[PDB]
Amino acid sequence: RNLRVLLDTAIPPSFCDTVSSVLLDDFNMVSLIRTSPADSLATIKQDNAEIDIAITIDEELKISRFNQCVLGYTKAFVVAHPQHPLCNASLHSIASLANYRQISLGSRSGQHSNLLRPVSDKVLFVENFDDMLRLVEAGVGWGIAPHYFVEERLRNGTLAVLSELYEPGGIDTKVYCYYNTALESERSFLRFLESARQRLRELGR
Amino acid sequence: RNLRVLLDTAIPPSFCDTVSSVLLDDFNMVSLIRTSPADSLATIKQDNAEIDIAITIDEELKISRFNQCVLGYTKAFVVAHPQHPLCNASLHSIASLANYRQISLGSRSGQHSNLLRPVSDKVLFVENFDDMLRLVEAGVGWGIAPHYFVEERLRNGTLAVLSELYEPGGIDTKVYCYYNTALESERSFLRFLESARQRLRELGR
Ligand SMILES: Nc1cc(NCCCc2ccc(F)cc2)cc(C(F)(F)F)n1
Ligand SMILES: Nc1cc(NCCCc2ccc(F)cc2)cc(C(F)(F)F)n1
Repeated sequence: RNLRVLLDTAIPPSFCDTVSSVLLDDFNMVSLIRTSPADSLATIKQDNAEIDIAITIDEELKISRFNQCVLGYTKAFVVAHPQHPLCNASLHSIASLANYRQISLGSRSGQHSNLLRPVSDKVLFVENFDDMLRLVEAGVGWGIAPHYFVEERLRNGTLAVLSELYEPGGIDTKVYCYYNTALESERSFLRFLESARQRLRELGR
Repeated sequence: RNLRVLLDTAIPPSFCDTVSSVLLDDFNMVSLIRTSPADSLATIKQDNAEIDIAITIDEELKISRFNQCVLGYTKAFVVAHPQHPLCNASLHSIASLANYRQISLGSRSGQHSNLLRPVSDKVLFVENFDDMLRLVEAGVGWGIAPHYFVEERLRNGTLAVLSELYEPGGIDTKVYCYYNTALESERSFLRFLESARQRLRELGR
C-alpha cells in the first residue's frame, strides 16, 4: 500500500535525497511529509496520521506502535547576531545562555522534549527555521539551527557561532528513524534502512 | 588548591590517561575519583563532595554551580549471552528488549536519568560493570556496557552484540565534562579542555 514518511525540517537535503531515492527502489507509492522537529513525534502518535516512518532528531524513549533506530548524524549550531552581547563565545557566555532571549521552535501541542525544550526563561516561539534566523539576524535573540540552514550565513558574516567551546565542530545530533512495528518484518524496510545507512556513511566521508 | 576530578567507570582508559596527563601540566595537586555513571551526577550535586570536574556520560540539562560541555565520544553496546533468546539480533528482537530481564547499573539514590534508566520492567540492579557482565555471561539478562569493557569478551565469543541494527558500529555516547562555574575564568582549565580535546581527536583517528 501507500507508505507515509515524515522528515522534519532539521534533516539536511542530502539526507532527504538519499531517503527518497532509496525508498523508490522498494516501494511503489511514497508520501514525503515535512514537519517541525518539535511536531514530528507529536504527529506519529496521532492514530489518524497513519505515519509509517519518521526521520527526525527529536528523541523519545518508548512510543507505542513505533520502534526507534539510528540513521545517521548531523550537526547543529548555536547562532546569534555577530554583535550579540555573547559574541565573545567564551565559557562564561555559554553558561549565560539561560539569561538571554532564545528563539526556539514552537510545538503545536505546547510541550517539548528535553532535547528541544528551550534552555532560557525568555523564549520567543516560532514555526520554522526561516522565521527563527530572520529574528536572530535582527539581534532579537539566539537560536539553534542545523548546519545546512546556516552554512551560507556563517560564510557571509551575517551570523556567528556560539557553541564552538561547548562542542567543537558543531553539536553532533543523531538522526533517528521511527518505524511502525509492522515494518520490522518486511524486507522492503530492511533494504531501505541498510541502503540509506550505507549511502549516508559514504556521503559522510 | 587541590582539584578534585570525577571519572565514571564508562570512561575508556585512553580517556583517563589523557585527562590525567593533561591535568598534571597545569595543576600541582589532582584527586582522581571513580564512580558509577549512575552516581556521577548525584555526587557532584553534593555540596560536601567539593567536586571541581566530572567526566561522565550521564546527561542533565542544568545543574546548579556546574556548566556542561563535550569532551569526546565513546561507544556502548547492548550485550547478551551468545545463546540468549534474542541472539538473532533482528528488528523484532531489538524492540522486545523491554520484555526481557535487563542488568542495569543501580544508583545509590534509587533514581536514574533518561539515558541510564532501564528500558525493561524486569531489572536487576548492580554496582559496577564487572558484576553486570558476570551476570550477562550467565544468561540471566542483557545489559549495556562500554566498548573497552566488552572488546575482549566479544572476540572470545563469550558475548554477543544485539544493538548492531539499532546503531551500526556501536551506540555513540557523548562524554561530557561538568566543571564548577568558578573554573570558567581560570586559564588552567581552558588549557586542559583544549589539550584534552585535541589529544582525544588525535587518538580518535
Ligand atoms: N532545540 C534544538 C536542540 C538540538 N540539540 C542540541 C541541544 C543541546 C544544547 C543546547 C544548548 C547548548 F548551548 C548546547 C547544547 C538541535 C536542534 C536542531 F538541530 F534542530 F537545530 N534544535
Ligand atoms: N544504561 C546506559 C545507557 C547508555 N546510553 C545509550 C542508551 C540508549 C539505548 C538503550 C537501549 C537500546 F536498545 C538502544 C539504545 C550507555 C551506557 C554505558 F555506556 F554506560 F554502557 N549505559
